[PDB]
Parts: sequence; C-alpha cells; structure tokens
Amino acid sequence: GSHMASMTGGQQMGRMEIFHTSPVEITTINTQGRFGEFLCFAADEYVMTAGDHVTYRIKVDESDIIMAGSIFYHERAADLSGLVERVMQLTGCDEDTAEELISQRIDVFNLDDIDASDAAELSWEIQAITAKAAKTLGFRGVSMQDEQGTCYMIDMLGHDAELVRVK
Repeated sequence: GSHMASMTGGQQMGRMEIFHTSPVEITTINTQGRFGEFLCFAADEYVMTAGDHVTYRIKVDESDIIMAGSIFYHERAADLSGLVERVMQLTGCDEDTAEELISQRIDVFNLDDIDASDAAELSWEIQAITAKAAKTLGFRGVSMQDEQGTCYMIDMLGHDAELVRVK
C-alpha cells in the first residue's frame, strides 16, 4: 500500500526548501522538540546558527503557513476565554502578547519589554505551545523569530526521504 502521496498530482502548491535541524546523524526522526511535537526549521543559512549540525532540506508548501495561519483569524474570536487562561499559565504571558503569541508572532528575542533572559528559556516553551496550535489544524504552518528572525515548526511525516542532509 501507500506510495500514494508520492504519486501526487500537483496538489501541493508552491514548495519551499527548508532547513530542519536536529543534532544527530541521518537515521531516524528524533521528534524530540520542546513539545514532543513537530520539528523546527530555520530560514536562510541560519539553520541553527552555523551549519555544524545535521540539517535536513525538505520541500514544503509555502501555502502551509497560509492555510494554517488562518488559525490567527478564528482562535482569538471564540477560543479567547480558554486561550487567556491557557497561555497566561503556560509561559506567564499577558493576554495582549498571549493572543498573538499563539501563532508565535513574537519571541522574546525581539522583545526588550519582558526580561529576555528568563523569558528566553520560556520562549522555547512558547515554541512548544505554538506546536499545539499547529497540532490542531493539521497544517503546521507556524513561524518564530530566531537569529535570522524567522523559524518555522512543521511536521516530520513518514515521508522522511524529504529530509535531505544540508548540514
């Protein structure tokens, strides 16, 4: 069975070669992210910082973040009540930041307001909790603010052949 996704008919709109990082050697997906959830990729050559890690270059719909980013239109509307209590207790974030934080629109790396020392370690947890959002829609389409300024968290499906080492 399977091999059906490989025989796709141009269903995936616009693929983007992305740098997924997990310090290892290419054998199995470590799937050990901060949420036990999907894997991180960074934009540009800044896969982590330097390329001393086994990075994977995968092809991904640029549309993924667009159809997933639709979350940031509906969630605050109805889910607000639960969201407020949620992210407030998740990483001690004020509702203003909290709401936008769902789609990870601000890591403490760009933030001078909140103490970017302690909140920095919490921002890794923000990345974990943002994967929870990506876990809900099915399209993972989520982005962060890293050294280069945008990271993304996407699912490492059993199509693992997609993960091509780029160090």
